Amino acid sequence: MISLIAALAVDRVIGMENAMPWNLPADLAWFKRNTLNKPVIMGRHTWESIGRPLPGRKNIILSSQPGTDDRVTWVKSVDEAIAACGDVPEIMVIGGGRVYEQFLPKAQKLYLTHIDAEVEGDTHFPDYEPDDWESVFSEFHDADAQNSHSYCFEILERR
Ligand SMILES: NC(=O)c1ccc[n+]([C@@H]2O[C@H](COP(=O)([O-])OP(=O)(O)OC[C@H]3O[C@@H](n4cnc5c(N)ncnc54)[C@H](OP(=O)(O)O)[C@@H]3O)[C@@H](O)[C@H]2O)c1
Ligand SMILES: Nc1nc(=O)c2nc(CNc3ccc(C(=O)N[C@@H](CCC(=O)O)C(=O)O)cc3)cnc2[nH]1
Ligand SMILES: [Mn+2]
Ligand SMILES: [Mn+2]
Ligand SMILES: [Mn+2]
Repeated sequence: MISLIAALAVDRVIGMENAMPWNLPADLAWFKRNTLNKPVIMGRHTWESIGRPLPGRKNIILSSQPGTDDRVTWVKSVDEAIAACGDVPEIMVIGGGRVYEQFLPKAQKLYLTHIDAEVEGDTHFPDYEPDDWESVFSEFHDADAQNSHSYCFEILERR
């Protein structure tokens, strides 16, 4: 099973200048809980944005060019990325925009955080047909001293 996980600001913005400009510790904690002990697939730009391997996860990087770091696994196609995960129950696709576009048609589950923040961005999450997806979990949180915007955690499953 393939799942996508992402945090979306207003208008589905997910990044600007190869960065995420907000800081929401509760959402990073959610990301870690839902990805720990699973393989994660990311594109090369997202790998450069994160800047280090994510511990406790098999890190698989998509790039057309040879890898430059043997602490992670480098693959050259979507099918190779999937195969490099082995026989696991759930593969997590962690972006960015181009990668989410390619894996969305193959995904059974979306873990989305909707952030109440207006962000100038240059990268968006793919337009997804709402009729295809059932909301199975949602949890709203007001802003607090640690998290400066309100946010909604949602899990959607393909109908
Ligand atoms: N808010 C969130 O949840 C979230 C999550 C992840 C990322 N982001 C943001 O998203 C942005 C990065 O997204 P992005 O769309 O620019 O880049 P991306 O999807 O991270 O990376 C694209 C790169 O991945 C490689 N790639 C993708 N598909 C491939 C394929 N089928 N075969 C081989 N290589 C493939 C290519 O690398 P080569 O050029 O080396 O071939 C391509 O240039 C940043 O702003 C980041 O902060 C946000
Ligand atoms: N919901 C969600 N939020 C994100 O921030 C996110 N980020 C990415 C890609 N970028 C990043 C950037 C940093 C870290 C990171 O530092 N993660 C630590 C945080 C642990 C914690 O704060 O408790 C990790 O071990 O996962 C992960 C992904 C992909 N999907 C996401 N999905
Ligand atoms: Mn092929
Ligand atoms: Mn197999
Ligand atoms: Mn806000």
